Amino acid sequence: NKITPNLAEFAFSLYRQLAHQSNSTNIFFSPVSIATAFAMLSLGTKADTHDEILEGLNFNLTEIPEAQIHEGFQELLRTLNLQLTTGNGLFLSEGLKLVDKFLEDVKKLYHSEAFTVNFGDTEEAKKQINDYVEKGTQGKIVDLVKELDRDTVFALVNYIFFKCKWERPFEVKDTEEEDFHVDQVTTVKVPMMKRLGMFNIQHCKKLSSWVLLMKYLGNATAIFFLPDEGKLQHLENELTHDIITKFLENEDRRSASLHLPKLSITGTYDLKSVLGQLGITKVFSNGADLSGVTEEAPLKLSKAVHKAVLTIDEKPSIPPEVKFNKPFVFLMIEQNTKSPLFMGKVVNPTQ
Repeated sequence: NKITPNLAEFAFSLYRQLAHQSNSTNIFFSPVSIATAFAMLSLGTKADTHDEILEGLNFNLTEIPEAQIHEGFQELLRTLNLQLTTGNGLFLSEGLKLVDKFLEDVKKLYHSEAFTVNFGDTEEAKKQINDYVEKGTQGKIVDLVKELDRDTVFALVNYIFFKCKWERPFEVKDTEEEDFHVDQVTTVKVPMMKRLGMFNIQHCKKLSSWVLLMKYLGNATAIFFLPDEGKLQHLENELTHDIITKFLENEDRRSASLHLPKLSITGTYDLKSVLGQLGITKVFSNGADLSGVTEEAPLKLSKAVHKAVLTIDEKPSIPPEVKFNKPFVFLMIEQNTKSPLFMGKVVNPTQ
């Protein structure tokens, strides 16, 4: 896909930014869902506001036409509907003369929903937004938005929930509690899945990590990066889209004793500050050019929140014993487009 190299580097730049909030916190987000949410938002923006959004998503505006950018997200969204739940909620103040052109493209191209709410009642508007998140995933995510500004007129919520089955399941009788070294001294107890068999697992000398690829029931592939002792940040700095491609084409099977933790992690992020570090600020300020959304009315994106939820469960010489019992990076790749559906780091499964 013409945007997959751009999405992959946006994913890594976003991950590197979140990893600079230090080590001991579980990172998990969907680069596809965030990039799709703001590419869709760009349809209502113009001038510098429009350019910052696409530049912040790692699109060189002097090298790729915007029609290809929105076409790139067109096919990527055409693929996603796998056991994946995703949606975008645009919440605008009641009494705003919305531009019908933007509302049609939001549903037609990105399958996103726009709502009218009374932000003059901050507590109730927050409840209305969280109910859409709660109902949209059938209770999976509750009370997403925790605060709202007093001057809010426009809020964007992007959610994604993933709990899918492996193609090759683990046997539940094997799952047992093991040690998870969060660092060299702390340790914690975690339910660990285990299986002996042939895996697409290899040890990479460049990354200094074990790399495991496992295929999903659907168009998804999970890549697990288990770093060597003291090589976690080395893993984070040497990750490129090219290395992901070299692993997805490699088809070397090999036997191992895999210990993979059963875990359920969630990620919550305020995109206003996180995407501000990538240069997307004008849309969050009073000078925003949102004339594509409402024509004769000033508008700005007061609140933008992302929430991603994951659930991992079961569903001839001496083989190596590869145990994911210490902090490790992982990456979910959409099989068709080779785009990163999810990326994150697991420092503590219990959290």
